[PDB]
Amino acid sequence: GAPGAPGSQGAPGLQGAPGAPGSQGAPGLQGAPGAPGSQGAPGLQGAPG
Amino acid sequence: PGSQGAPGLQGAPGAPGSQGAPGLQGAPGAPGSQGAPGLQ
Repeated sequence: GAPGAPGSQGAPGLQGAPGAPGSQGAPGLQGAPGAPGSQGAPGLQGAPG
Repeated sequence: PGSQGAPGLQGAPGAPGSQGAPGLQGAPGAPGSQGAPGLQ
């Protein structure tokens, strides 16, 4: 007997390349800034006195 | 007369002492520095 330690099965499985990816809260496009200014009442008359 | 004590028939271990299981690689190549292409 002793069939060369009769055949044993190979190793299947491991259905994944160990990358374990996955990204958290990624970046977001900057809000094009609203240039600061000041409301006002530009008219025509400023001090007619 | 029938065979003079075969010493382990020169050796028992067949498949035992061969490939055991597929590998996982030193590391699946680590992706470079990705993320935010900040612009605009």
